[PDB]
Order: sequence, then C-alpha cells, then structure tokens
Amino acid sequence: NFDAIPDVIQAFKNGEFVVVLDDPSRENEADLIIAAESVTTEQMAFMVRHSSGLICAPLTPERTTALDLPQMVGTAYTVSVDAEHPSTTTGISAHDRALACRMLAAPDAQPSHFRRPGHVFPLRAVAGGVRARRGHTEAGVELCRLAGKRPVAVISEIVDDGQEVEGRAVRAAPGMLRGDECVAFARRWGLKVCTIEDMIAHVEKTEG
Amino acid sequence: NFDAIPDVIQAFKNGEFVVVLDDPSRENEADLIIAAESVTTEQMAFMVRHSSGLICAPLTPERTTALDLPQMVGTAYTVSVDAEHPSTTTGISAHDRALACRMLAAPDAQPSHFRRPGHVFPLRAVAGGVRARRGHTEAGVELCRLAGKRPVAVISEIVDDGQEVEGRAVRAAPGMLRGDECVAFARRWGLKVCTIEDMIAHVEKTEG
Repeated sequence: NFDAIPDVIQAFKNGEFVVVLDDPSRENEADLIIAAESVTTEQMAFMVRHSSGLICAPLTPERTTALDLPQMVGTAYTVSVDAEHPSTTTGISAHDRALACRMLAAPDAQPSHFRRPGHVFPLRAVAGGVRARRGHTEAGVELCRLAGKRPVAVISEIVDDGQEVEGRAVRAAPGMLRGDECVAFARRWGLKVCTIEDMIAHVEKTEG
Repeated sequence: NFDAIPDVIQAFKNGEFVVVLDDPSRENEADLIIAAESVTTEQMAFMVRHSSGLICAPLTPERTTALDLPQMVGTAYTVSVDAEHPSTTTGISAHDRALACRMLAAPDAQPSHFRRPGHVFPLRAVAGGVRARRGHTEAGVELCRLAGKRPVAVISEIVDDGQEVEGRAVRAAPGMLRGDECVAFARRWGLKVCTIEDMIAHVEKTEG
C-alpha cells in the first residue's frame, strides 16, 4: 500500500528521502525526493547509487529569479551549477553535489554562490504547483512547502540497473522501477512512498 | 600497470569501454570512455551503475555546428538532448540515453533528430585535441579518431559509491575512484586502462 500524505510529509520534514510515483499515464516512474537544505554527503551517495545519477533540484520561480538561474533553453531545466566553495573539487562527487544542493537552498543564497555551468540541474516548478503540473518537479517543491522547508528539493528517477554479469561491462535487462517494485524498494530502504495523485488529493483539501 | 595505448585503441575499436585517468594535478579522476556509435542498452546500464550517472558525449566542434548544439553558457557543455525517436520515452532510461548517443554519432545525424533540452550532455572538444587540453572530453574524441570511429564518444566519471548500510538510505565513505583503485576496477571488468599522459605521448609520435 501507499503511505498517507501526512506521514510522507512528516518523513520529508525529518530530512528523509521519500519515493514518489507519478501517473502511469505519465512517466509511470518513481523518483527519490528529498529536501535540499540538509542533504548529506552519505545520502547523496545513496541517491546516486540508486537512481539515474542525473541529480536535479526543483525550486520555485522566485528562487530562479533570486539566484539568476535562467532556463537552459516540458521539464524546466535552468542553467546547471556547481558550488562556489573552497571544498568543491570537480563538482561531481557526492560531497560536491550535496553541497551545491544545500547552497541552492540556503536562506543566504546569492547568484555568485554558483559556478555555471556545472553538475547539478535545478528545475523550475510551475507557479501553480502539483495541481497545475503533475510532475516530480512540482511534487518536490510541494513537499518542501508542506513540510515547512526551504523551497528547494532534490530529485532523481529510480532506474532498474538490471542484473550484474560477472566480469563483463554490461547489465542484463535494465529498465525503470515501476509500480509494485517502487513500493518494495521503499520498504527495503525504510522510506515512505506515495503517489502524486494522492499528493494532489491532499492539497485540494485546503485549496479545492 | 597501465595498458599501452595501441592496445587501448584496439579495445576502443572493438566497442569496449576503456578506463581513462587524467592527471593527479588535474582531477585525478578516472572515466569510463566508449565509442558512441554502437553503445548498447546493456553497456549504458553498466555505465550508469558504475559512474556518477552524468552521462556525457564528447564531440568535435564540427559536430556541434552540424548538429546545432550551442554552448549551454572549462567543460564545454552544449545544450542537453534526448533522441527524437518513436522508441524514446522519458529520455532517462539506459535504452533512451544509449539511443541518444548512437544518434548523435550517426553519419546521418541532423539537428532535428534531437529534442532540447534533455538527458544526455554533449561536450565540445577543443580543436587542438588532447595535446591542447588534457581533459577526458578530448581523450574521448581522441580515441574515436585513433580507432577510426565516428567523432562522438560517451564519458562519465567513475565515482566510489562507498559502502552499503543495511536498511538505511545512505552510503558510508563515498568518494571518487583514484589511481590504483582505477586499474583494479578495470581488471575486474576486463577493460583496458590508461592515462591521458600516455595518450598524449602516443599522439606526439605522429604530431610532435
């Protein structure tokens, strides 16, 4: 079964990842979604290991303007970034990517805190939220609002790495984690899991 | 020990991944580098599983002009892409990312074959090659030229996922694969491994 939204919010509030399913009519994919403000090096490593590794950062339009993150050019990718910080090295390590996420969420964030282009991909949520666009991007920002966090999330799609093949640089039968698998994945890692659909139902209780 | 360049070229010619080390003075990082033209779904899955998951595609300046891939904004990222193909779905799966790579390398590639923005990150190699810029981007394109392949490679940095933590969404002590580890990683997966430095020495035999 899927977890009830309130419980997903409490977990998100606690700085945990949550597994979020969009509509089968849509991608039919699940993403790991976490608040960016305090994402750790170790959690980032886990995210990278268990996802596509294309680590994105959903944020509001207000943050894209404050931080001077224009659209790269439908997923609203902004220009990519790295943390302008003395501890950053190449920008790709779990350390560096988590740092960038945290910095994007900082109340004191400024445009100069980010090197462009880089290795983290901010995504512009639509003003109307999940009831307006049923995407993981909106879901991330929606969870932030709901949990009282800074308006920046971190998301990544949970791929299915397929099976190991001893001594060969290939994986058999890879794909994307779907439905049932998603819930099982969540249970295995002690995470809450829910659907965007339920998230919307939750938000309509207050917004209609 | 590192493999001799000629042997690395033969492997690359065979459509295998090769492990390439840049300078310690530089990133001190190793990347998986493969020819894009025939990268398979299964190999892509392996690449994703064993790297940062930020799958890039080194290509020449001539290809950036032919394909209308302007700079996103130092790593020369162009605008990102997805394959405009009936089999593409969300653009992130190993299937979809490998397809995009293959399409970027097609002799019949045209700008309209790519949706922008997307999930694969082409990188513009500098005209002068590895002797001009000692980057993995140049190395990828340099291997393509050397092996007689289409002038598009696929690269990704080999991260160190750290250690599993049973039932917890974290990984302990993550980092990047370095030196020794790199060679061991290559042996484990039956891949050749070399340094950019040696690659340059190879190219100077002909170019001075």
